[PDB]
Amino acid sequence: GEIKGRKTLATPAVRRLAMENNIKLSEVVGSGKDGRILKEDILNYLEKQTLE
Repeated sequence: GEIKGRKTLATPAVRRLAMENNIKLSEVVGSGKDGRILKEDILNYLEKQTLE
């Protein structure tokens, strides 16, 4: 399940944010279409544990 693509669609404040919690931006839940990756996606991602 390797991913090869460093792309993201969101404000410059949302990007660094994910960094504060040691989390990328492409791995976060979203569509990366036109700002799809919003706070609702980040807050929901940082909380959602994707490891098991």
